[PDB]
Amino acid sequence: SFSAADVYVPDEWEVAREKITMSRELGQGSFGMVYEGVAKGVVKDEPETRVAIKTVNEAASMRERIEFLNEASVMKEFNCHHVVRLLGVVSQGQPTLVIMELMTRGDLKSYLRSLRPENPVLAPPSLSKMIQMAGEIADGMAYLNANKFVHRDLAARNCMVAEDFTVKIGDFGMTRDIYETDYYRKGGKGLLPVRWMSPESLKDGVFTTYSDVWSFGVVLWEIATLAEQPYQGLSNEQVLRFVMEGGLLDKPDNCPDMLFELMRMCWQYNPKMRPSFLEIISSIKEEMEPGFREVSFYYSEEN
Ligand SMILES: O=C1NC(=O)c2ccc(Br)cc2/C1=C/Nc1ccc(CN2CCCC2)cc1
Repeated sequence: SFSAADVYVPDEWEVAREKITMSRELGQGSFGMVYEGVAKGVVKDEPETRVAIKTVNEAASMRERIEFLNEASVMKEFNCHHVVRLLGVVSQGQPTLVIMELMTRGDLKSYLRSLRPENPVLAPPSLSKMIQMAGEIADGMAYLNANKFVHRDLAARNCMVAEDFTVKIGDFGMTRDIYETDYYRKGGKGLLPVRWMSPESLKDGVFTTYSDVWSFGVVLWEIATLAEQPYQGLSNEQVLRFVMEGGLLDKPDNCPDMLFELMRMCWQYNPKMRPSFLEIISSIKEEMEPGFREVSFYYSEEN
């Protein structure tokens, strides 16, 4: 029958329900369960594609379904190798489906934790692997900022790891369009976690590409800690005061000197003294693996 999915998503993003088969639960998303599946005929030149399936049930408020659909509309536009791709929507039935790119190794945070010595194919990353993760994440962020978007929520848990270990930005629920103004000021109650927020965001609810760079600094820290909680030993309220007044995370034990210096540049108190993601990628480009030049935003005509 007739519902929000008939109205809020263009019919040319539509994909037939019978081209979709669901296989198992992947995890809880922000609107419903996420599943793994196979899509017959949704990717270019590929007969079948393994996919992630997001659902919203018939028994979900119209309000949340509209939010689900709007959130999909935003992602529609993002086509970058380091951003998880939206492949289409199944609107003509129930439950409503959004078909995503499958990232077989899940979210970066719990992937990093799985690397801790406490699977023959899982070992703590070398400096070289960490640089790769860094450039790939920075690339996807360069891409966003270039299309005049602020993520507002960069963190390991919001990145995903592919089968070949490629890392991509994977959650966009909090992104804001900053064409024209170059900042987003939060009016009222916000739900972003304090331990990933810039000093200026904490103080005035201001968000820019600079505050995204701050968060990037924090995910570097997560990579170097195999995903420990930032500012452990402080409560959320103590993090707010610590970070707002210029406090910084300590260099992780055994952390490559290079990585920590990069964090320090990201954690400049004055947002304007931070590097851009383009500058970050530029400083480590010769350490990226060969395939980067053919797939990144960095070496694209867009850039
Ligand atoms: O692949 C995925 N793509 C998405 O767009 C997505 C969006 C929201 C949510 Br919640 C999940 C996904 C998604 C998830 N992939 C995903 C893949 C595997 C697993 C389970 N394994 C256990 C240890 C290694 C991994 C969990 C999540």
